[PDB]
Amino acid sequence: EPREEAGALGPAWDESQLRSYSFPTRPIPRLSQSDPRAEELIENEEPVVLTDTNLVYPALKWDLEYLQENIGNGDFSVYSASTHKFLYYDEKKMANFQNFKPRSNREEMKFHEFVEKLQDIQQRGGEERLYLQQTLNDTVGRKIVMDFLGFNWNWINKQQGKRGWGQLTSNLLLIGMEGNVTPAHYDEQQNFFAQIKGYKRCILFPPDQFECLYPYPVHHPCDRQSQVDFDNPDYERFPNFQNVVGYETVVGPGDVLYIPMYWWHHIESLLNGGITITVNFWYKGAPTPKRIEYPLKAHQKVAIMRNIEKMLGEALGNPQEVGPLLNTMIKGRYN
Amino acid sequence: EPREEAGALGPAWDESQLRSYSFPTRPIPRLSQSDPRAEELIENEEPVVLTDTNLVYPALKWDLEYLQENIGNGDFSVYSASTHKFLYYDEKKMANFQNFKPRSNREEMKFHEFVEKLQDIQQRGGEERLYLQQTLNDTVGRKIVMDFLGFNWNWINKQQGKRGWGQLTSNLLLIGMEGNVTPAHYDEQQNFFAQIKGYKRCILFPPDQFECLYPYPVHHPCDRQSQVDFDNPDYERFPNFQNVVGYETVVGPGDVLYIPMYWWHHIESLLNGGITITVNFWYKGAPTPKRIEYPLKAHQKVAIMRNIEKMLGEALGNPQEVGPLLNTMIKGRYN
Ligand SMILES: O=C(O)C(=O)c1cccc(O)c1
Ligand SMILES: O=C(O)C(=O)c1cccc(O)c1
Ligand SMILES: [Fe+2]
Ligand SMILES: [Fe+2]
Repeated sequence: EPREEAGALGPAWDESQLRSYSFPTRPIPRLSQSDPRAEELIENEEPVVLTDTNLVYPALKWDLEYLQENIGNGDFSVYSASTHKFLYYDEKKMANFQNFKPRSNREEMKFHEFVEKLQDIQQRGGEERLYLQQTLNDTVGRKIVMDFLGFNWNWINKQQGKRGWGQLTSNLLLIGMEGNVTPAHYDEQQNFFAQIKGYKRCILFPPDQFECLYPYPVHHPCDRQSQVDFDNPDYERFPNFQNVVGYETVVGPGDVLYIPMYWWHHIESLLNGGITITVNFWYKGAPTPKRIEYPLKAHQKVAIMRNIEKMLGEALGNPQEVGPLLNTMIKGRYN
Repeated sequence: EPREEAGALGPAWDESQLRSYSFPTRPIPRLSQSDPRAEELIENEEPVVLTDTNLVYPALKWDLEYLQENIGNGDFSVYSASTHKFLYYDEKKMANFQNFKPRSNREEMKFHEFVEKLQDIQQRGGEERLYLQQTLNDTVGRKIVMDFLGFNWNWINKQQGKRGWGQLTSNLLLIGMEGNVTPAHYDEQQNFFAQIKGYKRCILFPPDQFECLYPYPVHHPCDRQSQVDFDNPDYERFPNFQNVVGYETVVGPGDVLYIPMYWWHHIESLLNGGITITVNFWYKGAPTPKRIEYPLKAHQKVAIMRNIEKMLGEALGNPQEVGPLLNTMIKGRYN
C-alpha cells in the first residue's frame, strides 16, 4: 500500500516489485517513536516500524561511492547465489552432514572488488547475485567512525535499559542487490533493523507458527531456516504451511523495524529497486524470570525444543542418531 | 518342549496349556548354576534359567494351607480382573489422566479371605480372577521367617557382589490363579524370579525391541506396559509388532529365571495347571561407568527417552502438553 515521498517525487515503490506467495499477511503498524502504543508493542515483543528515531541519520548519505572512499581496505564477507534465494550455512556444523555441499558460499574481499563485481554483473544480465554482510568494527575509516558515532545511541541505550535486555552483541552492515531474498528464519536475539538505502520487504511470522514452517534440525547447518521453499511449497511434506499467516511491511530510508527474538523473518530487496543498504543491532534478551508463568510462551517451548535436540546430540555421541531416537520415542505413543 | 518329572510322574505340562500368539520365540537356555556359560549370560545381561541354585529350597513346601497357617494376620495386597489379563496402575499417576477409570483394582485383605475368595470362584466357573502380590517383611509368622532365613543367601549375595549391583530393593511373594497373564512390561531393576509352586510361562523380549512394543507414555499410569494386546494386536497402530521375536521358557519348582533390567516380560500361569507361587528378588543395577562407550546400549537409550519425557513434563508444567510438543518437534523435520 505504497508511501508517497516528500516533495511530490511520486510513489517510492509499486506492487509489481513484490514477489507473490501463497499465504495472506496483515500490515505491521508504522508508528512514531514517541507513541506509547509503539512502546507497548516492543515491551510485549511484537513487531513495530518506528518512522522517526533518527537511529542511523548520518548513514542516510551512504551509497557505494561514499562507502568505497571511506570504509578502508578491510576484508568484507560477501555471500553468493546463482538464484535470488540465499542459503546460509554454519560452517562448523559441516562436519556433521557428509552428504552435503555448499550452494551459497562466503567469499572474502576488499570493498572495491565487490563494487566491481556488482557492476560487472549488472552489465551482463546476471542472475548471479551477491550480499555483503559484515560486522562494523574499528578497522573502518575516519569518516565512517564519525557517522557511526552520530547514530542515536541515547534512544537505543534507553530501549536496552527499559526492556531489560543484555549487551549489544553485533552490528552488521548489509548491502544487497535488488531481487535478493533472505529466506524465513529466526534469530535468538532482539533486533532493530535500521534501513538506510533502498526498499526491503519484511514478512514476519510469530513464534507459535513453528509447526507451519518446519525448520531444519538443530545440528543441520541450516539450523533455524525454514525448509519450505516459498516459491514452490511442498504441501505433501509441509502440510501446515497452508495455515501460515504473516505480518508484513516495506521499510525504506529512516525506518527502523523491531524484529522480536524468535520471530520468523523473510527479507526481500524489492525487484528493480536498486542496491539496498541496512544496518542491524542485535541484543541478548532479558533473562528469564524467577517467577515462572504457566503455560509457557511459544518462544520458551521453542527454546526447550532446541535444548532437547542439542543434549540428545551429545548424549548419543552422534547427531545422526537423534532422528531415529526421536521417532521411536513418539510413534504409536504420542500419536 | 515339556520336562518329565523324576519318579516317572509323566510330563509336567503339555502345549495345550499354552496360549497362542502371533510371533515366533526361541528358548531361554536352562543351565546349571555351576556352568560358566550361565555366568557369562548373567554378566552380559541376557536371560538364563538356573535349574539347581536351591535359592528358595525351604519354600518348596509352601502351599495355601501351610501358608494360611503360618503367615500371620497381615494385610495382603490382592489385585483383580474380569479377564485373564491384568493391568497395573500407578495410583500416583492418576491425578494426570482425567479420562480414566481403574479396570484391575487393588483390594487389601487378610490371607484366609483370599483363600476363600479363591476357592469360592473355583466353585462358580468364574472368569473373575485374583493375583496376590505382596512384599515379604517382618509381620510374617515364625515358621515363614525360618523358611526365608534358609533361602540361599550365599549364592545370591555372591551374584550381587560379582555383578556390582546395588541393594536388594524388594522381595515379593506372588500367588496366581491358573490362566492369569501379566502382560508385557519392563522393570528398571535386575531380577531373579524364583519359582516355587506350579508352572509359569515367560516370554521375554530384549531392550532393542522397544519400537515393536509401544509402551504407554511415561506419565500414563500404565507406564512401562506394552499398549499392544497380545490376543488381538492392532497392526494399524502398532505396525512394528509384526517384527517382534521373543525368548521363552516354562519354569516350575526350583527353577530360577534371570530377567535382566529393561528386558520386556510377559508372564502367564499355565491353563488348567493350578495355583502358582513365585518369589522375586529385585536389585538396583550397577552404576554407569566413567568410561562411556559409543554407541550406547538399547537400555541406555531407553533410559534417556524416559528422562526426556519426565523433564518435559516438569518444564511444561503439565504432562498433557508433552505429546503436542514432541510431535511439533519431529514432523517434517525428523521424518
Ligand atoms: O536482521 C536479521 O535478522 C536479518 O536476517 C537480515 C537483515 C538485513 C538484511 C537481510 O537480508 C537479513
Ligand atoms: O518379576 C517381575 O518383574 C514380574 O513382573 C512378575 C513376577 C511373578 C509373577 C508375575 O505375574 C510377574
Ligand atoms: Fe535474521
Ligand atoms: Fe515385572
